[PDB]
Amino acid sequence: RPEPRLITILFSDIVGFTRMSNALQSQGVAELLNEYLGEMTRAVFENQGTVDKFVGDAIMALYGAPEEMSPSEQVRRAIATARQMLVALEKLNQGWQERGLVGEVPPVRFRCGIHQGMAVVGLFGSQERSDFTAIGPSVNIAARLQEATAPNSIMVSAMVAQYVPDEEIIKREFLELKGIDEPVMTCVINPNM
Amino acid sequence: MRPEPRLITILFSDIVGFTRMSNALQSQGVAELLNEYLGEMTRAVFENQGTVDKFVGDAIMALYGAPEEMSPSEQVRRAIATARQMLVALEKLNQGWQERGLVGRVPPVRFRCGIHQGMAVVGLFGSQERSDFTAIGPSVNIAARLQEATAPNSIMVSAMVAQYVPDEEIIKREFLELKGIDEPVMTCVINPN
Ligand SMILES: Nc1ncnc2c1ncn2[C@@H]1O[C@H](COP(=O)(O)CP(=O)(O)OP(=O)(O)O)[C@@H](O)[C@H]1O
Ligand SMILES: Nc1ncnc2c1ncn2[C@@H]1O[C@H](COP(=O)(O)CP(=O)(O)OP(=O)(O)O)[C@@H](O)[C@H]1O
Ligand SMILES: [Ca+2]
Ligand SMILES: [Ca+2]
Ligand SMILES: [Mg+2]
Ligand SMILES: [Mg+2]
Repeated sequence: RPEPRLITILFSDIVGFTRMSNALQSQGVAELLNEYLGEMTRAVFENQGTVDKFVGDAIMALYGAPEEMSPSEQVRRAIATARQMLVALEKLNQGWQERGLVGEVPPVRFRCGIHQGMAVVGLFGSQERSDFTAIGPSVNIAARLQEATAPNSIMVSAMVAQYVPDEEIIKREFLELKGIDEPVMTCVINPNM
Repeated sequence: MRPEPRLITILFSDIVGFTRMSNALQSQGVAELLNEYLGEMTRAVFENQGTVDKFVGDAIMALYGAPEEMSPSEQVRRAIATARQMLVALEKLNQGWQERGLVGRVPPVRFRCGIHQGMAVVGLFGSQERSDFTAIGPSVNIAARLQEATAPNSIMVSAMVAQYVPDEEIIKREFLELKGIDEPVMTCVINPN
C-alpha cells in the first residue's frame, strides 16, 4: 500500500528538444536521446539514486525511496547527481559537435529542479498496470522549480538549500509557481562544489 | 522496438485540481482514490485497443496505433470512444466516493482530456539498464497541451483529429493559444456523448 515518507525529488529536462526534434529526424533523435539518457541514468545510479521514470526528454529521480535514506544524504546525493549530469552534458555536446548532430541546431542544455518534502510513495495504477512513483504537492514543486529555472542551472528549494553553504547559493529569491498558492523560496545553486 | 517514425494518436487525461483535494484526502485517502481512478481509466484504454504509455501523476498517457498497427480513422474513433467511457466510468466512481464520504456532500473528481494525431518517433528510449516504450516529438506536446487548455470534463482535439469526427459531434471550434506552442492552433470540443 502507498504510504507517506520524506523524500527528495529531482527533475532534469532538456531545453527546446522539440526544435532539434526536426532536421535531426528519427535515427538522430533516437540516437541522441538514448545516449543523453544513458549518461543521466548513470549519474543517478552512481549517486545512489532511483530513476522513477522518463517523461519525454525529462528524467525523474528519487532519493529516500524505495530505499530508506537520511535527509542529509537525500539532498547531498541529489545535488551531486545534478552537478554530475552537467559534467556529462558538456562532454556529450563535445561528442555530438564533432559529429554534426549539433550545429541550425545549438548544443543541448537542461533545466534541473530539486526539492525535499513528504509524498505518498508506492505502487500506483491498476492490477493490470501499475508503476512505482511518488505522488503529492512535493513532486509538483520539484517539477515547477525545474520549469521556472534558467537553461543549464540547478534550482532547489529552501528545504534543500539548508544543506548547502550559502557560498554555493548563487541566487536566492521568492517565485510564484504554477499550482502553488504560497510563493516558494527558490535557490539557484552553484554547479561546482 | 527499434525507434522509427509512425503516425499515431495521443491521448492525455489529467485530473483537475488533484493537489487541492490531496489535502483533504490524506495519504491513505489519495492512494485509495487515485488507484481506483487508474484502474477504471486504464480499463477504458485497453477495451478500445489503446496502449497505456505511462502515468504522469494523476495523468494518463495513451497511444493508438502503437506498438500494434491501426488506421488513421480507427485511431481517432477508439481514442474518442475511450475518452467518453472514462467520463461514464468517472461518473460511477463519483457516486461511490459520494457514499463513502470521500468527496461530494471537496468537489467531485473531474478530468481534462486531450487528443492529437500525427507523426512521432515511437519505440524504446533509454539505457541498457533502464528504457521504456513511448512517443517523442511535437505531436505528443500538442496533445499534452490540448488536455491542459480544455475545460474540466471536456474532450479537446486538434483539427487533424477533428477531420475524422462526424460534424454534429463537434461542439465548439476555436483558435486558441496552447501554453507551449508558438503559433495559435485550431481546436474542437467533442461532444461527451
Ligand atoms: N514521452 C512523453 N510522455 C509524457 N509526456 C510527454 C512526453 N514527451 C513530452 N511530454 C510532455 O509534453 C509537454 C511538452 O514537452 P517538452 O519536452 O517540455 C517541450 P520542449 O521542446 O523540450 O521545450 P521545453 O522543455 O524547454 O519547455 C510536457 O508537458 C511534457 O511533459
Ligand atoms: N508522479 C509524478 N510523476 C511525474 N510528474 C509528476 C508526478 N506528479 C506530478 N507531476 C508533475 O507535476 C506537475 C503538476 O501536477 P498536476 O497534475 O497539474 C496537479 P493538479 O493540482 O491536479 O493541477 P491541475 O488542476 O492543473 O491538473 C505536472 O507537470 C506533472 O507532470
Ligand atoms: Ca523538454
Ligand atoms: Ca492534474
Ligand atoms: Mg518542458
Ligand atoms: Mg495539469
